[PDB]
This record gives sequence, structure tokens and C-alpha cells, in this order.
Amino acid sequence: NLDIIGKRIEKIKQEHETSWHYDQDHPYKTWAYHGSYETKQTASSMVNGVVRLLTKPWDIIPMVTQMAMTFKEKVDTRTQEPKEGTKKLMKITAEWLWKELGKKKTPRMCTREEFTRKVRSNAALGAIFNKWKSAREAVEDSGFWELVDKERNLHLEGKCETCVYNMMSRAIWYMWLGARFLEFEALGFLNEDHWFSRENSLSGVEGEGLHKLGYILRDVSKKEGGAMYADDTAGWDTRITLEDLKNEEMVTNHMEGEHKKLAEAIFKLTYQNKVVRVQRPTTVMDIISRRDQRGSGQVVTYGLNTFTNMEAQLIRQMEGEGVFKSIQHLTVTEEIAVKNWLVRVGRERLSRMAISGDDCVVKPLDDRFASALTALNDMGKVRKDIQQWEPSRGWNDWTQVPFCSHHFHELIMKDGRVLVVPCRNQDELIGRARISQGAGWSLRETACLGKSYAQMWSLMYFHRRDLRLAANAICSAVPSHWVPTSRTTATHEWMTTEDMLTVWNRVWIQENPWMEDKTPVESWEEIPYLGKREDQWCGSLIGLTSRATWAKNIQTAINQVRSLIGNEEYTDYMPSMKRFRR
Ligand SMILES: Fc1ccc(NC2CCOCC2)nc1
Ligand SMILES: [Zn+2]
Ligand SMILES: [Zn+2]
Repeated sequence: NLDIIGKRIEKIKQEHETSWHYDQDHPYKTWAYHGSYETKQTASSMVNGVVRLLTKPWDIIPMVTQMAMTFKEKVDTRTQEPKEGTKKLMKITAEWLWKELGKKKTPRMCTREEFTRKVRSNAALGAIFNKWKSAREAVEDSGFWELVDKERNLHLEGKCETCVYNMMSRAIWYMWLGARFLEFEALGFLNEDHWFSRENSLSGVEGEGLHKLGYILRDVSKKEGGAMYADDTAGWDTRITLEDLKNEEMVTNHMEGEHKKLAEAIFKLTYQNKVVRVQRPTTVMDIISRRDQRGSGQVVTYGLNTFTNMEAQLIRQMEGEGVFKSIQHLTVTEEIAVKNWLVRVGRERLSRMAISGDDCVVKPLDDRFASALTALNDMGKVRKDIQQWEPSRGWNDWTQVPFCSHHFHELIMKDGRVLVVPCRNQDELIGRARISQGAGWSLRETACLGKSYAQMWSLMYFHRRDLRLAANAICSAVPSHWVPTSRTTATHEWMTTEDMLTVWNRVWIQENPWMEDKTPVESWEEIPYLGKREDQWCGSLIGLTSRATWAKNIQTAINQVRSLIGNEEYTDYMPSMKRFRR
């Protein structure tokens, strides 16, 4: 309690000393309360007019249009302590997993220089507005780094003053850029040096890209075993136990010198003890603490989520295989059986999984996995939309498994080569491309965001008739040389001014390890679509009157957007499609 968080609390107390009141009508049951103080403020979703003008048929589809319009009672729940058998399974598994992840990697500190390059090329690092405007300005000023230095030396002393979370099934915990630096310095190596790559972790997919995930799931499907399981956890971040946070900290056992002490302090002072500020309407700022749950930077959150998910799923596999009999207590010889399973088959069992933070697919040895629920439930990783003790539904076909919000099709080219392509309901793809975040967008910046979605569709979703047509229309309506942009950046090969056919060939043919024949494709007409009925099943409007009129009259829509943008240099991309080619 207060010896580790007090200083941070003490400090905030004084910045609002003409406001501090121990409110008595405070809602928190599971968050420890400390006090309140005066504040007054809230960024909703804006429409991208370039994408909307070129997707007119979707103006009357509520699944698209409702996406642009508009539980914090899950953060305020608690998770019971796991039993001694569960705690032992996790500690053995975590010890073993860090060693395996560390065999071909060296933990190291990330640098001011690396941090500065990050901010000067924009990533969602989750900082705040104060003393400096943007992140870009604070990183150039030496005052900031003196602030960073004071905290840095405070952390080496086992103490914390300024590392405080700000809240805003989603809950995002912003910190000041300084606290974000110190987290990146100590733990950025997990992401920067690709600890969760598939090559390094066997279960992981970090840095893969949507064009690889289907091939990875098809490779898991080739293993002998049972159904493919893809259980979602109900609110994963809220189910992270203090025992989980202590198993994650064991990465520090692999460190040395300064780095070890700096990493130990992030885990002790900011992860295993937290201070948060929350906006209440009744409008005060509440200063609450708790020891458990996930509240880190989103990039460190991804790697530690992947780690603890890999651990949980290996333990569920051990349970299905009868490695241990009960979670109440491991015998002395059960401990040696678990250790020996890990050493003997651990790497094979990791290769049976695809894990992306809280998202997993597992192809276990057999279907005993389906009813192996005691460890999973007792670790607190309770499955979503199924009754606590009901067996998991198994998927018989890798093409029907959900993963990273997608499913995957096998698509055969006219020349016999096999593509495994990513897919999701087309209403979701169109509805997302019609949304922008934040204020002060010029027409040119709105156009370049539309172009980013269009190029993503040409590379990932070329097999959907409506998206290849709409992508060609947007790229025809935006000036040819204008550069695609985003405000929150997986691999993003569509973010380029290179010819999209050249990028398609590099991604799907040249650099694709599942494609033996490297013959380049010479035109978009060589590049296939889903079957017409499969395209409709996944949300295509082909066969509707609205869609036929849109496709026939597309040059009129393109010219409407060109007239709004004005006299600029444009290319007509529609003749790359058979139907507009004379
Ligand atoms: F590009 C296309 C693709 C399909 C289509 N219509 C067909 C959809 C399936 O039932 C027969 C008609 N029109 C244009
Ligand atoms: Zn601190
Ligand atoms: Zn599909």
C-alpha cells in the first residue's frame, strides 16, 4: 500500500490543495480510493467524405452507417487468488518460457535516440498534452530529460513520483511522455528485438502481417490432432492476476547491471502498484490505486499478454494430456513430470498455437482439451459467451477459424498457384474506412487517409469484387503523387507511393515463403476473386441494383471528388479491371 504509491499521491494532493476532499459517495469497491479535485473537459468519430462519396450504395446499409454514430463496470471487478497447484504450474511454465524466449535473444535497454526517432515518425505511444504541446516538442527540450533523469534516479532508489495512469470492452491508460520513456527504456526490447516473432517464440505472430496469418493457421492445421480451438477471454486485461504480473517480472532474471534495476522498478512501482486519475461526472478527478490487472503501454501490454496467453494455453494443453491430476496441489513427482513435458515436447506444443496478445488458436494433441477447464478457470482466464464448465466448440476447418478479427480463404489462381487470403464481413471494412479520428483535417489529409484504406484493400482484400472496384475508384480520385497517411500506424506495405501491382508481386509472390514458383504477375486481371457466392456470403453487394448502378457510373463519382479536390494530376486506374477495359 501507501509507502510505494504515497509520494505520487502526496504530490497530486498539493497541485490541487484548494480542492482535496475525501468524497463519501465514491463508487469504487475493488479500486482503493484516496481523494478528488476540480477539473472540466470531455473526441468522437468523424466521417471521411472522400471514402463516403465513392461508396454511395453503403449510405443505406445500417451496419455501415451506424459505425460512425455515438464496460467500465468490468475494470471495477476482482479476480480470486489461484490455488497452490495452479501457482506452481504457472511459475514452472513461466520460468521455462522466458529461458526459451531468451535462448537466441539478449535483453538490452532502448535508447533516448530510439525513443526520439519513434516520436518523430508517429506511433500511438499514449502520452498527454502540461508543459510542452506535442511529443515532438518535449523530445527536443533538455528540461524534459532532466525531469526523466530525476525519475530515473528515483527508480534506481526503488521509489516513484510522476509515473501515474490516466483512464479514458476498452480502457486506455495514458501516462506522461517521461513515464513512457522509462517503460520503453526498460521493456521496449520485447517489441524492438521481436521476442514474440514466430521464429523466436513458435506460438507468436509479432511482425507477421495479415497476408501471413492465413498461411500460419494452415500450417497449424497440418499437425496431427483434434479440432482447432479459438476461445476468446471475457475482458483479458481485467483478469491479469498479481501472480501473472510476478511471472512476467521473471524476465528481469535474464538482465544485468542498471537495466535489471530499471526493469525491476517498472514492474514493482508502475505495474504491480498503480496510481490512476479518472474523470467522474458527479466533474472531479478520482485518484485510485490497485495492485493487479493490466495497465502498461499498449506495445508492452501486447508482448506480456502474448507471454501470459502462451503460458495459460500450454497449461490447458498439459491438463488435457493428463500431465497433472488436480490444481489443488502438485505432488513432488508431478512437478518433475511438468518440467519434463516442457523439456521433451514444450517447443512442439508451442508450434501448435497462433497467439496475438489475448487472441489464440490452439490445435491440441486431441479433443480432451475441450473439457480441460479447471486450470484455465482458476488462472481467471474465463471464456466469453459460453458457460463456465461447458466444453469449448471445436473448429473442423482452418478456413472457418476466427483470428485477429479475420477468417482466411484458400484461393487458386488461373495458373494453379495457391493464395491464402485474409477476409472479414465487408460492411466492417467499408464502415471503418469511412471514419477518421481527431480534428483539423484538411481536404488533402482526408484524401491521403482514403488512399491509405484503398491501397490496403488492393493488397489484402483484392479478392472482394466491391473493394477492388472502390479501391481503384479512390486511387483514381486522389492525385497520383499524394502520399498515403494515418494518425495511428503489424506490417503496413500499402503505406507507399510505389505502383500497387509491384507491391502485390513483392508481397504475394517474391517474398512469400509458401509460393515456390516466383513468376511475376503482369496485370491485375491475373489476380483472382472469391467465388461469386462466397463474395456475397462475406457481405458483397454484387447482384443488387444499387451496386450495378454504382459500378456502371463510377467515373461520375470519381469526377465529383476530382472537382472538389481541384485541378491536380490524376491517373485513371479503372481500366486495370476487365469491365472498364473497352
Ligand atoms: F462482378 C459480378 C459478379 C457477380 C455478378 N452477379 C452474379 C451474382 C451471382 O448470381 C448470378 C449473378 N455481377 C457482377
Ligand atoms: Zn516513476
Ligand atoms: Zn470471407
